[PDB]
This record gives sequence, C-alpha cells and structure tokens, in this order.
Amino acid sequence: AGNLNKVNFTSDVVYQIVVDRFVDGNTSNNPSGALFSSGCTNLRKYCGGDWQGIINKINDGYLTDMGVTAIWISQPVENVFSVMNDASGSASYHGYWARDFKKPNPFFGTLSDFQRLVDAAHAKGIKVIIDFAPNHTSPASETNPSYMENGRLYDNGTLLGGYTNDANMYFHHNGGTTFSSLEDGIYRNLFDLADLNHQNPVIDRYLKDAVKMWIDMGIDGIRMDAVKHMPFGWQKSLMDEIDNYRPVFTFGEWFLSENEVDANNHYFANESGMSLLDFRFGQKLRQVLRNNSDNWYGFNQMIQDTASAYDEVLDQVTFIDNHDMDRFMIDGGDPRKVDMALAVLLTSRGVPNIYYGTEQYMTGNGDPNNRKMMSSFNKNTRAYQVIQKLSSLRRNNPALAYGDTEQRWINGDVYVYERQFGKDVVLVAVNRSSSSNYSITGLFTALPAGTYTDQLGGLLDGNTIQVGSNGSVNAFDLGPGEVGVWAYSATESTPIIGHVGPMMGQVGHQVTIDGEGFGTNTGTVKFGTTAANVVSWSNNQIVVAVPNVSPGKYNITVQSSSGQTSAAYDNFEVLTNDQVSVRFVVNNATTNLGQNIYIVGNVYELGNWDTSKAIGPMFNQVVYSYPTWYIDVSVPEGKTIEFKFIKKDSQGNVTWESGSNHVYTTPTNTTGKIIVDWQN
Ligand SMILES: [Ca+2]
Ligand SMILES: [Ca+2]
Repeated sequence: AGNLNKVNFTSDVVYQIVVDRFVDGNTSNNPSGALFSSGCTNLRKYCGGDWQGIINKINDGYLTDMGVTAIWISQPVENVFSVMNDASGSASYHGYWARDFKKPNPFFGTLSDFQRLVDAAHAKGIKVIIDFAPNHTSPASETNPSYMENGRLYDNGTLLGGYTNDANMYFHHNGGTTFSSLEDGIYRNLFDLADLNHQNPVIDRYLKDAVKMWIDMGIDGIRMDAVKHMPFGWQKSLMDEIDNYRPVFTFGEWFLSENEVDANNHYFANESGMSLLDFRFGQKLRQVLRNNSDNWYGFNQMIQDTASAYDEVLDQVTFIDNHDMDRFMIDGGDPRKVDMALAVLLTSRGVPNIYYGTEQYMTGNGDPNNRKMMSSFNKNTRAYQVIQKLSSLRRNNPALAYGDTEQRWINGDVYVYERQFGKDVVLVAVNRSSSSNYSITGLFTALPAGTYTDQLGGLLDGNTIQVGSNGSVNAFDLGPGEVGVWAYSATESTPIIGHVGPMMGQVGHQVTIDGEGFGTNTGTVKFGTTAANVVSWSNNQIVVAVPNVSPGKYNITVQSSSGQTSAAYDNFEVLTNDQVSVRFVVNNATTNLGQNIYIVGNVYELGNWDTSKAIGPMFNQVVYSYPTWYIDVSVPEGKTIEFKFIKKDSQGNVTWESGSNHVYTTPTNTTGKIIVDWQN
C-alpha cells in the first residue's frame, strides 16, 4: 500500500478476472436452480466465484507474490435472473446483462462485500478496475415479452421500463446490427441485447449517476464495453463527467481483427478521453508466437506505426489474450511460448494485462470454453515466475513504463528491442524458433559499457552480456526459445516527462505529471505559455491545476528551479466547459460522390470554424435517413452556439451552407436535440 495512482497505470501489471470462474469464496451467495451449474460442467451458467473469492486470493498471497498490482473484474451491477431458451440454458454469469446499474450482483456479493474487496485490494497496493456496460441491458424480444426479462431496466429497485411498450423510448427500436457499418453498429441492437438510447434524458442521467455510485466505492479505473457501439459524442460527455467528478483510469474495448487497422479506432483512443485495449498488439503478437502467420518484421512495423497512430501509446492496454479470444495456450501446445509472450508483453510499451489462468497454462477455444473455472494456484510454474521477475523490473526500471521502442536487431526469428527513458534502458532479445540458433553480432545498445546478468535469472536460458566500446555488445549465441533481459537504471537530474493524466480537463482540474529529474525543489509548470499553479512537487511527480487558458490543445513542459526545462508532453486538452451530448440534425442535405456532411461552429468542440477540424462525417441511415443527416456531439453546456454544415469531398473540397449561421443554446446538465434545414 501507499498513494495509489488512479490516472497512471503505465507501471502496473493487470490481472483480469471473470468473477464467476475464479474462486467461490462464499457458497451461501450461490444461485440455485437452472441458474447454477455445480462443478461448472456447463460453462454458460453461474459457477460460483464471488467477491469473497478474490479477497481470499489477495489475502493468501497468490496475487501479491505474483507481482500483480491491479485487478480487473466483471461489471459488479445487478444482472438479469432469467435463463435463456438456448440448449445450454444461459445465465448472466459474465455480468454483462445488466438489470440495475445501481445495485450489486447478489451472486458476487453485497455492497459491503464489494467495499471489502476494494479495501482488501487497497491495503496491499492493488488497484481495482471494474467492467461497466452502458450500451445495453439484456437479451430481449419486443414481440415476445416473455423472453428473459424484456430487457427490463431498474433504478435502485424501481422500474424504468422494458423493451416491449417503450412509451418512454428508453431504448432503440431499429432491429439488431449486421455490422454493415459503424452507424449500423451504434443505433442497432448488438445481437438481441436491449440497446439504450443515450440521447434520452432519463438514460443519460441514470448511467452518469451510476458510474458515480461505483467511483464512490473507490475503484481505480474502468473498462468500457462495446466502445464502437456507443455514438462518440455521448461517450466523450461521459468522460467529461467522470473527470469533473473524480478522475479514474478508463479504457474501452474496440475489437480489432488479426490484420485490422481502423482510423476511427485511432481517433477514439486519441480524442474520447478514454484509452483502449491494444488489439493490434494483441493479434500481432498472436501471429508470431502462437499462429505463425507473421514474423518479427510485421511485429516491428506494428510497433512503429502504433507509436504514430496513438498520441498516448503508453496508455494502451496490452494482452496476449482475454475474455473475448481463444486462449494463447492450445491443448498439446508448447508452454514455453506462453512464457515467451509473457516476457514480451511485460517489457513492451502500454499497460500490460494478464487474463486469469495464463500463468497456469489454461486452455479453451471460443466462448465459453475460454472461461473455465480457475484450475490451480500453483505458484511454481514458469509463467508465474516470469511475471514475478518482470513485474519487479517494471516497477523498478522507468524505461518499461515510459520508454519508447527501438529495434536493435531482427530476423523473421530473432528480435532484439530496446526500451529507453532518459538514461534508463532495458534490452531484450528473443529467438522464437524451436530449432534454429543464432549468433548476435553487430548488436548495438544504449546500455552503459559493462557486464549484465539476465533480468530473468535464466528462466528462459538467459545469458550474461558484456558491453564494450561504442555500445557494442559481444557476440553471443541465441538458441531456440531463448529470452534474455538486461537493464540499466541511474539517477536523472534533467526534467523528463514520463506520463500525464488525465489528458482532458476543464480549468482548475487536477493533472498529475510523472517522471524524473523534477528535483526536490518545486519549480514551474507550463501549459503552452502559461504557468500553472502547482499543488505538489516532487522529483518524480507533480500535481497541478490547469491554468485559465483558452480552450484547445496545449503542450506541457517542466522546468526545475535550476532552470532546466523538459521536452514537452503533447495534446493536453482544455475543454470550454462541462459537456453535454447534443444531437445535431440536418435536413435536405443532398450530396455527391465521396461527399459527406460535417458540422463546424464557433466553439472549440465544433472546431472554431476550421473545416479541417469539422465534426463528421455525419450519419444518414438509421435514426434519420439521407437526405437527412445527424450526429451526436459532445459540447459545452448553457452556451449559445453558432454553427453551419458543410459538404466535404474525398480530397478536401469544402462547400458551405450558403446563408446566416444556425444558432442554438445548448442545454445544461442534460442532452439536447436540434434540427434545421440545409440553407441553400
Ligand atoms: Ca459464491
Ligand atoms: Ca448501441
């Protein structure tokens, strides 16, 4: 324990747990009947893991001697109590079919049980991340109100309404998606889960209120579900909401396929105020180390493009697998591959996540074979020791949390990457081959001339290397499945910014800066050109309040009282004011070719009349259909705004609406909807 950092997870090791399948700490809170499967023989029903389960693993040391520092759990909220019609008889085991975002899942525990978890975590220096699924409710049939629980939504016990007879319009009624488009996937039902209508005021206040209730329990971060299923506008406004309240590390899950790259996803991580699960890394690692569909070359381009795709790559959440994929380990598979991926992940950029049981070599392909009940608590396996060693390095060498990545050597087989932050450096070499061997010559490093023992202690037949003149490393052999890790750390005395969190705020919010060379004597901090009042200074970390600057993006520099000034940390965003989700609708907006409609206006959130920063393209198929376009935008509340719509080509062309500006006074503490006509 100590001063936990809710907005800086770069130095953490995450352990993702699906509650139901971990440990059954309290058998008395077990469900019975068709909801329960004794022995977990049927993986689609409740098996029994509850919160007590977890506190036991925290207290008996399994998690803590592993080097785990943060725990990620299922959505704690009350789920539906009905069973599915399917062959299996599917229950809400996974905590994804919410019923009431304001009460606990009684199978997992009470509210108090809940509080004992966080605390049990806290006392031992372990952060807590909870799943939160604001997109939908539960599986429903409009036409068959008997189906499950009609996707019923409760408010602390009181009903709001179901999918059938939605007088209120709490949900969407545009069929389910086909994933034919981004739009298709937001305003349509993900499968048959009842899709919440975030534009609705009741809904918008209800979800925002709930998140708060949980934060109040003292969690440390949130993991958002079906990130590419909610609008964008609304989500940004929710992030505005948590930040004003009490900043917590938040990240969304935008599933990406094996060779998938999507600029929209890039944009989401960069602008929403929330970071993202790193699928590109995920899938990519999977290719080279488990699928043999790619090599290091791919991996390397992956790393390079990734650092340029994301403004804060350091904020991405990494993994070799999760609740949603086929476990890394296959039956009959080679367990050392796991060890290898683990060693790779723990030393890579981004916040590293380990899926429960990875360290036990658990197997299972597809849902729900990928969610068996925790097999063993064997603390002696190779996987576990590698986490042990690497978790300590990561806690120790800053290059791991904040350094960039440089390729020092590579074969389709051999990859030797370097991590550096200031003088801090960690060198890593891996031979993925099972049979070919190599002799690493002409290897060059940032490590100070010397002798280095493998940071693994030879767990993967790691060697001792020697650094001579000119950063030249002495030739050495690298056999099949070999992994060696060498690090160098030293005091800094030049101000270096390692991380900034959050990356979004209002005037007067609290921003935390992490680094080195800050110096014990409090200096000065700047946002662009303005000095920021500081609340606390240390050579490692400084907390400051955003100065009173104009809305926009600013660079952050650090100047020690000795005059040194740090390189800047880019893109801190200062928002005009409290955000609200507004639905901008435009009628009779006909178009050409690639031509699309956008929105631009007089406020920062709407680009300040710069068509290069216009919001869009706008939607025109679901809620409204072309020639009518719509979009949900996050914008300042209680503000009279001016905006116009524009048609933008494939290659830049801009066609303005041709008359006076459209005016509108954005609502306060709630959503708004505005519809106008394209002024020809
Ligand atoms: Ca139980
Ligand atoms: Ca949706």
